[PDB]
Amino acid sequence: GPMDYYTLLGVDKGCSEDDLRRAYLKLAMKWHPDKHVNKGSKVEAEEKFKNICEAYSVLSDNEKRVKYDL
Repeated sequence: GPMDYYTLLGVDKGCSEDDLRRAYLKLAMKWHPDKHVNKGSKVEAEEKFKNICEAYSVLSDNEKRVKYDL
């Protein structure tokens, strides 16, 4: 299973959908492929960006979020 999605995004389990979006934008920008494409951090960032997008894709969906919380 995944490392916890909330912790990855730096949010608490009871945060709002807008909190999730703000955290996603901040962290996705940190690891954005357009920043890392010519650096040795390309691989690190690819993995982190992927996991950030996965965390947001689950937690931003009301039903998938409640299922994750079970």
